[PDB]
Amino acid sequence: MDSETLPESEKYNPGPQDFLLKMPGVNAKNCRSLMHHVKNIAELAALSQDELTSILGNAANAKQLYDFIHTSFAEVVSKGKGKK
Amino acid sequence: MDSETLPESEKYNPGPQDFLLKMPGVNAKNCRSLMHHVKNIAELAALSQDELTSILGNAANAKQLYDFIHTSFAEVVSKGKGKK
Repeated sequence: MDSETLPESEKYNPGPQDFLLKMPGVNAKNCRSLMHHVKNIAELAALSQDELTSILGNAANAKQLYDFIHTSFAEVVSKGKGKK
Repeated sequence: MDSETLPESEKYNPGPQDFLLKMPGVNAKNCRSLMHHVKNIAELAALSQDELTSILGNAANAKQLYDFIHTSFAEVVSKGKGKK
């Protein structure tokens, strides 16, 4: 919401914006609110689940997203050697 | 790397794996390398371009990816920061 994030021409680049909308836990409603509360990927992944719950307004979306952010490429690949 | 990372099913869950591969600056060679240096999205977005150049071995890929990680959804659109 700073001078750099406020788009004059207002195109909305379908790279990073769309990048959100394809993530589990994201809808356009909470994407736009997100978009105002986060910079991009870095800060999005830096945000806690609780922050996402505040932005998205649902712990469902927040958990889905937060979990997707933390799910290692080689995590779910295992079935549960260390049973949690 | 530990027993943690060792895939039982060796499925390689496509979701986050492919999530990398679609990012500008990511190729399978540097993705696999990344995959060994990065947990998931959070660590990727936490890593600096220095780290990316080390992992990917290319400054080109590192710069492309670093840019993508740190460019707000509307930042490319914002003519206040860049462009003419």
